[PDB]
Amino acid sequence: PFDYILSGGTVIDGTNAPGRLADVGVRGDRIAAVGDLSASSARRRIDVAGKVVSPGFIDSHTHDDNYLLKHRDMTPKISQGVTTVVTGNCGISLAPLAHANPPAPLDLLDEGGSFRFARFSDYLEALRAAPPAVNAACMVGHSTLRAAVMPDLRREATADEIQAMQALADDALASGAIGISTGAFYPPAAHASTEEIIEVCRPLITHGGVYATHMRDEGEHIVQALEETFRIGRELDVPVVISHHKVMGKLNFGRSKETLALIEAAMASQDVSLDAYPYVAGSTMLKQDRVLLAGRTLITWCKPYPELSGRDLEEIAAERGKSKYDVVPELQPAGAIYFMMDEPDVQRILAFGPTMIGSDGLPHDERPHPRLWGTFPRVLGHYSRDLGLFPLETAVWKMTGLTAAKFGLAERGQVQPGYYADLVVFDPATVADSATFEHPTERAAGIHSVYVNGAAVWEDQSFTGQHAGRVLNR
Ligand SMILES: [Zn+2]
Ligand SMILES: [Zn+2]
Ligand SMILES: [Zn+2]
Ligand SMILES: [Zn+2]
Ligand SMILES: [Zn+2]
Ligand SMILES: [Zn+2]
Ligand SMILES: [Zn+2]
Ligand SMILES: [Zn+2]
Ligand SMILES: [Zn+2]
Ligand SMILES: [Zn+2]
Ligand SMILES: [Zn+2]
Repeated sequence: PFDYILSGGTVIDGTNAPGRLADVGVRGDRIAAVGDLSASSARRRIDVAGKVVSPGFIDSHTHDDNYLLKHRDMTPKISQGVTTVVTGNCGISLAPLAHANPPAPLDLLDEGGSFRFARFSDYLEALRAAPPAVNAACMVGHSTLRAAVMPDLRREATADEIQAMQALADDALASGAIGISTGAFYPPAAHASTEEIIEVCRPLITHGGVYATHMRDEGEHIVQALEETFRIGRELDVPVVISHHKVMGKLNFGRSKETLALIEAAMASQDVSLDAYPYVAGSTMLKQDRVLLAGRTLITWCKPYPELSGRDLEEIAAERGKSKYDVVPELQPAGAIYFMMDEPDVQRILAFGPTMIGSDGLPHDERPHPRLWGTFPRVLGHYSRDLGLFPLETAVWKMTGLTAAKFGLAERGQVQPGYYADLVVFDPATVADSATFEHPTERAAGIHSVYVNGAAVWEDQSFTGQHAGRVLNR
């Protein structure tokens, strides 16, 4: 007999096909059958009439590396329907690195002495011993490797350092990491050459993972940054994933037409993927960057002046008698939200066929960007239902089947017999993001229940206590 059947709802199976009325039966951690299951014995037959049963949402872009250890409930994500998170993005991974003062933006994962894992395998073992509520597909970050190997980061790596980093990256992949990410836009890796990146990532073709990247520039020189990314993909001969695609800065508004055309052309000759979050503001370390600081900038957290969390940088700067750009150093380390994107570009990028959905939530932030709590329902409700940017089955595919395919997560992302029972039951008419910039932690509406490996993790708007997540391998 099945453990339970979710009966009477509409199944949107993750393959980009219109929903159809069908029951979903689960036995243990697997979807046992899909269709009219009235004749199948089940210990429970749960009525979900009026709801949609879809695969669990896969968060293609997270910084949940440490949150998975400190807050196993993973409420910001499971409350949105997320069942799997991809970690270690933008060259930022929690492991391998033993340092009590890692360089920004690595501090985005730190809760104080969190960087204690000398080997990537030790990190994966900690997750397996005390599993989080969601599955974790983990990448190792090139900036973390630089911090672990290089005494001085303000220069290109020597052959010896490249070899040491490559050795760590190879060990991580062998241990279960699903790829390697970079973020040369940031200080720890700004001096890294394309050659250094390519050689450190050679283990990918051997162990079979993806190369994920926060491109070197996402504004005026985004074309050069895209070309560097495509070149790396060709030299390594592995799939590349472009993180949080956007065009930033007033002088670049509208250029998503140009960037998407370049990505589409590249996809015709090499393996390219991309993800994006559904908002017009980004968030990361507070940084002296003329473009990031050009628009409205809010502080998410601040070490030297904790009381500044939630404040407007323009006001802080004015009252300190300095420009926004000049006041930054005295406030570091800190985090911020930057309003430097345009709605038309965000919509174009989201609608572009291949674009997968990633929240880019920064879970440790005192006053976070709302994407942490509202990304997936914002795509299903606001964009699909209310704006008609894409039909619901395509919105679902963009956070399930497409993502599982690009990251190589076998037997996940689709409501198919034999696949893992990572599922979401949501109300299509009411699903919606509730989090706003003013109240960034409000729980999404319309998310009835969430299952991970067959176990309910979210029910009655609360974590069930089921730590059902698993460390995944590509
Ligand atoms: Zn915490
Ligand atoms: Zn190896
Ligand atoms: Zn080389
Ligand atoms: Zn990034
Ligand atoms: Zn090839
Ligand atoms: Zn401006
Ligand atoms: Zn004031
Ligand atoms: Zn000056
Ligand atoms: Zn990110
Ligand atoms: Zn709306
Ligand atoms: Zn538990």
